[PDB]
Amino acid sequence: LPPAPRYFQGENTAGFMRPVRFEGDITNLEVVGEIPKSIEGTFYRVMPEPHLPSFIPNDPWFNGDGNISGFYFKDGHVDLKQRYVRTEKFVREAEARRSLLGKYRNRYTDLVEFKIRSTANGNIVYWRGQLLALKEDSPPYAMDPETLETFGVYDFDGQLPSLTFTAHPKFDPVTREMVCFGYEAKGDGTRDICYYSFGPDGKIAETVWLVSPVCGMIHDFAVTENFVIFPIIPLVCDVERMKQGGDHWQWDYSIPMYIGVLPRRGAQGSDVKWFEAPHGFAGHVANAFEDDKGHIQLQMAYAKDNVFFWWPDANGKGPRPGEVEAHFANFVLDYQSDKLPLAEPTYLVDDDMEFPRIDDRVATRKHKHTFFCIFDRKPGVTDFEFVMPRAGGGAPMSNGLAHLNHETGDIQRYLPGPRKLTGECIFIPRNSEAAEGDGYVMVLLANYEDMCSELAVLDTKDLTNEVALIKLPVRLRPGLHGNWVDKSDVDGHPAPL
Amino acid sequence: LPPAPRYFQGENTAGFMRPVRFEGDITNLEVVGEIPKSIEGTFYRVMPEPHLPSFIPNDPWFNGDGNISGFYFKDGHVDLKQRYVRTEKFVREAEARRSLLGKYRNRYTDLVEFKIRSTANGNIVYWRGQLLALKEDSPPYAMDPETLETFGVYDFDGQLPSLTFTAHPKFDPVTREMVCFGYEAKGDGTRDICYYSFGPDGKIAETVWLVSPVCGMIHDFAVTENFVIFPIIPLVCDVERMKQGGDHWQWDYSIPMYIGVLPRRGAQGSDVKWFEAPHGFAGHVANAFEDDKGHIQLQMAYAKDNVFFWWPDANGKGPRPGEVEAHFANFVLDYQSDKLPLAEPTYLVDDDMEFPRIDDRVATRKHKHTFFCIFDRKPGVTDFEFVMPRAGGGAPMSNGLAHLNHETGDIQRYLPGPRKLTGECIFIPRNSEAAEGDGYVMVLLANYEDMCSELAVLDTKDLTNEVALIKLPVRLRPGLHGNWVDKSDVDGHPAPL
Ligand SMILES: [Cl-]
Ligand SMILES: [Cl-]
Ligand SMILES: [Cl-]
Ligand SMILES: [Cl-]
Ligand SMILES: [Cl-]
Ligand SMILES: [Cl-]
Ligand SMILES: [Fe+2]
Ligand SMILES: [Fe+2]
Repeated sequence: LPPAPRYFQGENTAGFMRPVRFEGDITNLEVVGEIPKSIEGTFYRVMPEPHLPSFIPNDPWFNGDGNISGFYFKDGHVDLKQRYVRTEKFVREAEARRSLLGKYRNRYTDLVEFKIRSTANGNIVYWRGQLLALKEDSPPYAMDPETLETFGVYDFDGQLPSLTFTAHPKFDPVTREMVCFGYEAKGDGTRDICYYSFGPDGKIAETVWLVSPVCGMIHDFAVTENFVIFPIIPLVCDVERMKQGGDHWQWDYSIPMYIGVLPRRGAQGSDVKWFEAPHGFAGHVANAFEDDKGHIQLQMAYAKDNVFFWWPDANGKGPRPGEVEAHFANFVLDYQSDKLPLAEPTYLVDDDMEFPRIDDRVATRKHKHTFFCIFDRKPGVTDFEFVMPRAGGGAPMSNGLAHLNHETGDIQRYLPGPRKLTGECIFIPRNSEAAEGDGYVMVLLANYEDMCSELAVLDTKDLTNEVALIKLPVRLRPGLHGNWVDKSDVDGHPAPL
Repeated sequence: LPPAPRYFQGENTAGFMRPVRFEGDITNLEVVGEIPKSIEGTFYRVMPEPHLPSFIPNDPWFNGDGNISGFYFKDGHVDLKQRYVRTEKFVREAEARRSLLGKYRNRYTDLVEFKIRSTANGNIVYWRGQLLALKEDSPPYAMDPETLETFGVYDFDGQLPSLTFTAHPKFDPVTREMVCFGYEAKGDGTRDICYYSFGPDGKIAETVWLVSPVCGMIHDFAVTENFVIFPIIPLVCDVERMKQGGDHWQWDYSIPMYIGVLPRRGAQGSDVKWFEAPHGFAGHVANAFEDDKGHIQLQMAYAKDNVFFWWPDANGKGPRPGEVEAHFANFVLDYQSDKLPLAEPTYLVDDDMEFPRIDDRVATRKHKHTFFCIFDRKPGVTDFEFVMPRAGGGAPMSNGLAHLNHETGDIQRYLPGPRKLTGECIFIPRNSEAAEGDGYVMVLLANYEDMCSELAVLDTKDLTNEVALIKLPVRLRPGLHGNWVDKSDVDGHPAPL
């Protein structure tokens, strides 16, 4: 077989990106300042973290084994529990004590035949007493919220109609439904999208099969009262390329950013309208809602070139690292309209941004608060001379959070410091009676001075000030998505406003 | 109550001495070089590591909660398992989420009444299918060698005659006995020493009660074929001082270094002879044996002043940090002699040394190989300018290992590098047929450049060369004693030569 390296090599596993690969507990974490005693619940986050050195050189960040962190908060005390998802990949590679799964989303490069290729490293969400560890090429993996034990691959009591489950399901605060989909829903290179939803009782509600114009990456989607929206990243899959050992994804400069709109209830596949936004990269969705006119307001990160530059076009054409900026875009869509081309979006701020969060109590409805990561290149904000040599590569950089008030237009910016970078933030309602976007923000910091991770707790009253700084004595590798599960929420999700 | 700090403060918990307090697993550790495939067994080590910040300012290193590391070796692969001993202290402080036990060995400063005050941080040894986590003020805590689960306080099936069990029991390679003792054997300030042994079947053999001339610290002891030897450190205990909030230990410049010799079998308390070595500090025993003349050769680290300077005499008189050197001393004792004063010892090498190990296959018999820690102050060996600001305080420093051949007088010195310090080494016989001191040496390194720990594997054929360097992505806080449990040894201890 291809030889298995016995230590990590390359930029993707250097400095702060070096895997730690620890599982277990650190209770009673060190705290500078004071954690508000009223905060009770768990911050779950997932990071890609290769358990074994890959036989694939410069294996992308997105292909690392999912490791779940839980920060358990009560009476101003916090404990860390950390455990890898027991994917088929993790278990078989652990047994063999060497890497067996090959290139990102290319089964033809695997050293053994996998049934499930999930790294379960995309997202970690709460649904009906379980954690779901999500990866958009696979079904979810169900886990115990208390122990982080893996129960196994989850098929919703045999109801799961799709081979694939999105990393970005939406939770309706009114209906208590989990609104889902999968792309490549019938296997590698298929244009089949399965749109499906589950009621709070766990019974499947919607199941609509539709066809994508191209086999494009649909990473995120949006849900309104009456519509579901599928923005397609112009990364396109050719299974014949994959069979020769090629990349799953290849940029296509010749296609628009397709935005499919489907009626949310009682629709057929043919009811989908594929609107055509100006060519660009579909980033993460903040939220979507229908205004008084009944028009969809789609608010999402949007770039004008390939953010995933490591997957260029057929002739290897694409941007360089740190060249492409994503901006907080508003797209207006009308399902009634027969005009497929969409106008350029309006931009809500000028910041290079990503990883937008709202108060999920107004998810699928009009929101007036967004929290998002920013990358400010303004001199001095990040000491690049100090950070970059310690940073490694393969992961996006954010050197602050921003809070946008959509009513007033006021922006607050949290800057952790010149030698610190942030992950995706979570929002915690102050209590069940709290106004929209009123409460606490938590965000994991990479401290490049200490080569340690920190968990910052902010009050939305003043986002510039750390109320508490939780000091971890180890590195948590830069990760992807995380979620708050409040103790006062019986189904793990907050009550509607 | 005295307020509980929510983060660690002071030199004893700064830099590399900052508690990590992690429990769990890191499997398939990164390896530079090659671990010999024939090595099969576990390296167990214990470190003091406070689980919660103390309410006692500048709490000594020796008062930290015992955390057990296990390095499990097979076919050139190694896994780390890490778990705290579930002492009464650990469990009750974990329940309270704050420190409750007060000053080192002073129950009158405790915020609650403890039955057992053990931190189980002294040593971790194998006996009859269990680990024993040792602390000289308490009985052992029994643990699972595989899972590091704590079974609880161990009383040897109700046979334990003493309130105290030494951190330095001796394993006779011929008789397969565990030879033990406890000082302060009837509680705080008592001059009672209980000498006791267990046969390989777990039945108690010897139990002799004797009286110490003073209530002095007997940290280590020595066992020969026919004698047991108790060197007393001139640190003396006054319970009346303790009741006023004073130190358990206070140096006494007016007494010799007492060395008690007792017949190993069938003795009474009154059979002990208290010989009087020149005033000095009794360091760790390498080994003792009877020569052809029947005289005891006692080989141990020996200093001329108080190594534990933080416990000075009644008027606060004592040395400064890094001032006192310990030297590899040979004391000659004759149980038959009526002359109590002993001559100054002969010195086997000139090195400032401690933590001596032998091939334990010749324990209690003539040995011709010793491995020990050294601290070379020769300029350039340690980059003090770089290390000291990152080092913290409270723990002894060693910047190399030495192998002494007692026959030839040849010394090999392992220097890990200018920005690395060592812990206590272990010796592993190459195989069951290997000559004395022939095989492998392992030692945990503190790497002050990476602020990470490393486990170095050396061949005794050439101690200057690292055969393998196991790269931990976390710090293991400087610790005390560790032991090898070879897979080929059913009772966990090597066969006699
Ligand atoms: Cl890798
Ligand atoms: Cl599991
Ligand atoms: Cl992160
Ligand atoms: Cl402390
Ligand atoms: Cl336990
Ligand atoms: Cl150590
Ligand atoms: Fe995502
Ligand atoms: Fe010791």
